[PDB]
Amino acid sequence: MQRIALSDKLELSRIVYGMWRIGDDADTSPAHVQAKIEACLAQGITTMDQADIYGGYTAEAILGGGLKAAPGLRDKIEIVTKCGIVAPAHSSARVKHYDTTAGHINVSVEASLRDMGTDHVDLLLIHRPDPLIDAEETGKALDALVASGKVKAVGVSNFRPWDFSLLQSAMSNRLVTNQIEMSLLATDTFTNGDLAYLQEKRVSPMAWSPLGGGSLFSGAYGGTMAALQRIGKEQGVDATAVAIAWLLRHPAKIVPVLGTNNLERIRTAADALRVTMDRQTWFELYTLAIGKEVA
Amino acid sequence: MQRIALSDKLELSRIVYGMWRIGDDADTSPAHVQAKIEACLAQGITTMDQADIYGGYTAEAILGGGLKAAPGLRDKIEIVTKCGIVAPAHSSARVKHYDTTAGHINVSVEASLRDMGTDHVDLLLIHRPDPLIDAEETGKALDALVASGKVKAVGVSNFRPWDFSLLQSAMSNRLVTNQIEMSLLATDTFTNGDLAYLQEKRVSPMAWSPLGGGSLFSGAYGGTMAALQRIGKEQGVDATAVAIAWLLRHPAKIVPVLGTNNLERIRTAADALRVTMDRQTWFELYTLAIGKEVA
Amino acid sequence: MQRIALSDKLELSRIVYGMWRIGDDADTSPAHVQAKIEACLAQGITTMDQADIYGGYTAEAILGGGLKAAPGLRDKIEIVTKCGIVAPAHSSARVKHYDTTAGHINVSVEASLRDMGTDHVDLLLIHRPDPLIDAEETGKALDALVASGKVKAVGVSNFRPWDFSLLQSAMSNRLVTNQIEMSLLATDTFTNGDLAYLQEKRVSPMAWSPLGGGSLFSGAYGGTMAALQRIGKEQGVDATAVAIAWLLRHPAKIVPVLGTNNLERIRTAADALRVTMDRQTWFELYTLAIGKEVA
Ligand SMILES: NC(=O)c1ccc[n+]([C@@H]2O[C@H](COP(=O)([O-])OP(=O)(O)OC[C@H]3O[C@@H](n4cnc5c(N)ncnc54)[C@H](OP(=O)(O)O)[C@@H]3O)[C@@H](O)[C@H]2O)c1
Ligand SMILES: NC(=O)c1ccc[n+]([C@@H]2O[C@H](COP(=O)([O-])OP(=O)(O)OC[C@H]3O[C@@H](n4cnc5c(N)ncnc54)[C@H](OP(=O)(O)O)[C@@H]3O)[C@@H](O)[C@H]2O)c1
Ligand SMILES: NC(=O)c1ccc[n+]([C@@H]2O[C@H](COP(=O)([O-])OP(=O)(O)OC[C@H]3O[C@@H](n4cnc5c(N)ncnc54)[C@H](OP(=O)(O)O)[C@@H]3O)[C@@H](O)[C@H]2O)c1
Ligand SMILES: OC[C@H]1O[C@H](O)[C@H](O)[C@@H](O)[C@@H]1O
Ligand SMILES: OC[C@H]1O[C@H](O)[C@H](O)[C@@H](O)[C@@H]1O
Ligand SMILES: OC[C@H]1O[C@H](O)[C@H](O)[C@@H](O)[C@@H]1O
Repeated sequence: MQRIALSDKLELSRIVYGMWRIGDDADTSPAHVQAKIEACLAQGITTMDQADIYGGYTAEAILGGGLKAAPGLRDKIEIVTKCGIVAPAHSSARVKHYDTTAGHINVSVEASLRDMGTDHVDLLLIHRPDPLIDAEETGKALDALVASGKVKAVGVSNFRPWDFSLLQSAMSNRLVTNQIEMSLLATDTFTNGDLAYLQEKRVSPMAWSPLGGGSLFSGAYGGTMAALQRIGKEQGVDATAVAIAWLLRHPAKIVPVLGTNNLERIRTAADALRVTMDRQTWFELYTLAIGKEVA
Repeated sequence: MQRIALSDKLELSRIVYGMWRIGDDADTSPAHVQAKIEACLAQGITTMDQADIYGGYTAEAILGGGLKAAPGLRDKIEIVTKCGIVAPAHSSARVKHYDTTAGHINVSVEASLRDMGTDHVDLLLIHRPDPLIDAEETGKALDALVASGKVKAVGVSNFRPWDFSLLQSAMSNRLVTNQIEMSLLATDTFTNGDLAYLQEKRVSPMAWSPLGGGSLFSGAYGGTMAALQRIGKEQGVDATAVAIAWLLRHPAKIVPVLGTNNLERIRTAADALRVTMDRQTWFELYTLAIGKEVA
Repeated sequence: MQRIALSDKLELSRIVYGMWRIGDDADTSPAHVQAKIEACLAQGITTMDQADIYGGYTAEAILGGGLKAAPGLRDKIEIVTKCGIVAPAHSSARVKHYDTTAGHINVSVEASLRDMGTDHVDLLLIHRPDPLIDAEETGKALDALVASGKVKAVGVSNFRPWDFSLLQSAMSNRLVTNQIEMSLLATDTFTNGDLAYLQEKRVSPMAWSPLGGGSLFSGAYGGTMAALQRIGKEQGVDATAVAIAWLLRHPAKIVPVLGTNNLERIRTAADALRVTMDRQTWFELYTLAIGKEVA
């Protein structure tokens, strides 16, 4: 497994394991959480991606059950968490909203640390761009969390370039990533300036839903799937390995986040690194994704 | 009333009074113009927003009738004017166009000064971005007007960030505002990079048509109006105060421009400053405005 | 004829002659190529615009037949060429794709030099923005070609501002142009930030298909054509001269590229420089092009 240094304080595995769906698994037992993590570690996948809101605010506690029952396991992994979304779940918020206040960020990180049973997270992301953001307040709160040692590095998620620029303008610490949807189903960022911006700044994006959240396999993408299967058969891997290799081929050093809860699929997650993806093949798949010839 | 320093040379009232419609009032008498201004001053609203083209090129002369008949009144107010649009009104322009030439800017400011009976305006805006702009010519003309003392400060109106960047690149003086449409009916700037750009540069926007030009009240925005009325009743103000408070809550320090010609509505214009607008309420109203949950 | 210095190493004619269609002329004889070039030179049009892919990879060899048979002719002209597109033409590429690799750029320039019978080109453009670009690799290859003397200057074509920014960030040499579609049929760049970006950087765009590739004359643009004909009759030139004068009027110093293969039309190509295009006329034509009044 390739590692990727996002800063002097943060190195991730090139492929990251996502826990959005950890609570969707009918088994949330400590042993089952440990089994998923151990299956990732066996392939050099060490980075786990979380958020405060995941699993109706239970997904970090479910991970915490695994970690708390396995001394030394947390020290083998990087934890990414997020804050900024407030989701209705009598004491529930009356409307889904964003909260990027220093107080909410601090409260979200303290709950994350208690739920996962650790004194630090590796990376904290602002989960969504906030139309009501006070960049000075949010920037100062993120810097203070890095200073405290509770957070090793900070970044953002779903930010447009102007959102990234505004928050970075109010901060000492460099924002080390933007976690954005990227896949053979979600290609707009390759042309619309969102990826160019990060590539120019030498910032690796993290790609969420790199298999479309399972939509790639739905039967709606028969031409893309036919090509992924043919390339997979040629190189002795599955269609998923080729779809992830498509992202890894980009010179912007995309960090894909896989979301499977299936231990058989976790076991082959690193096959993507075995794929040879030449420029012509990348454009074959891109052409199938955009449904027309390049201009 | 809060004041807002746009520069070392220009301080506005946080709420501005707009005179787009001053000529739509069947009464354009000096006494009636003075009554509107005095009703603004009574609430600490001191800034009046004008343009050369308003009232088929008569609105600044209508204001001038008020000022010329009331010695000392002009020295209690800030005057914002605009130039750059040439509107058909035999000697009329054959097509609506933009004119950002040094000669037209100078001619527009001299007519503004003669019509309003003053030797200076507080703020001059380029009224619309001009696809034919020569930024070097326009920039040099704006700088020269600041140097002359005829214009205390310069800004723009309806400019995209790239338009703002291009003209600022050709100027010594800082552009102190961008006057743009912002309201619960016109929310695109909060997400599309137009507001982020100004927030990053620490430039206050001026919001035009903050009640949609009256459209908010039309009966087409029943869900937004139901929420504004409920919040108004809770806090002892009208729906308009809450709609303006929604803009004032933003950390970018938006300066709303109200357009009513109704002396009863001018009298309560400052009620917006009495409203408590918490983050959850701001998102309640935003969610009603965009017609769906935030992402 | 006005000249335009793009750098200390590159001066073009203000109007450029394009050879996209040189192979569409049933006569590709050296004499006929020389006749087109001589007709351009007679009007001070010295810049010829080419690409590797033009004429199914034959257009530069067709020009080469003219040059190779006329000693001293190449030294009277500037040659613009392009690389980066790989077009299917058994050994053909299986999919249209982009190739901005150092190896492909070098191979494309060497074939261009052999086909045209010269040791240098005046300007090399990356033909299209490449979603798979490695800006560091492409930038270093472009810089190396300028250093070698094989290429006097480098620029891009069809790049968005973010594409231009990313490649320029990886290069020592300044990119001297962006060759983009601009015409009375293609006006988006005047408002969408693409032209503002280049105007702010003092980079002249080159306008391709300035007559819509002949579409202006199709009968679909009757209102625009009626106005161009009336202005042409007033000033003793044809509609084409007025349509090109419309581009030349812009303060961003647009360099139009004409594509006619008709020797009678080449002979009047410079009539565009005789047209007086005042601001009101520019907006008359712009208003016809966008199909509505300016805002
Ligand atoms: N920042 C954000 O806003 C944001 C938004 C979304 C997600 N994320 C992060 O990104 C991670 C990945 O996103 P994602 O969960 O959508 O991941 P994904 O890898 O795109 O999709 C995973 C889903 O696809 C299914 N799947 C995988 N392989 C399959 C196959 N061969 N056939 C059929 N179905 C298959 C999985 O089901 P099985 O479990 O049955 O294999 C699971 O439901 C999340 O876990 C989270 O960490 C962040
Ligand atoms: N830079 C630009 O391009 C630009 C464009 C537009 C305007 N502006 C500036 O912005 C200012 C404000 O814009 P605006 O005039 O559209 O202002 P606004 O405050 O959004 O709307 C004012 C209009 O709404 C009506 N109204 C107010 N309260 C109402 C209520 N409770 N019920 C029903 N109708 C109500 C007013 O009628 P009554 O008089 O009967 O109260 C008036 O017609 C202008 O005056 C001008 O200074 C600039
Ligand atoms: N960078 C890029 O991606 C890109 C894309 C397109 C083109 N280009 C460059 O731009 C150049 C110009 O583009 P273009 O060739 O589309 O040029 P253009 O000048 O817009 O159109 C030329 C076409 O219009 C026809 N035409 C000219 N005058 C006419 C008239 N009075 N009535 C009817 N038809 C008339 C010509 O036919 P006749 O020969 O019969 O006069 C020819 O087919 C190209 O040659 C190439 O160098 C670059
Ligand atoms: O340059 C002229 C045109 O040549 C080819 O048709 C290319 O595919 C196209 O992208 C280019 O714009
Ligand atoms: O991160 C996964 C997703 O979690 C929730 O569904 C959030 O509303 C959404 O904005 C986010 O993208
Ligand atoms: O400023 C108010 C409005 O006045 C005129 O209607 C102008 O055409 C318009 O562009 C402007 O926005």
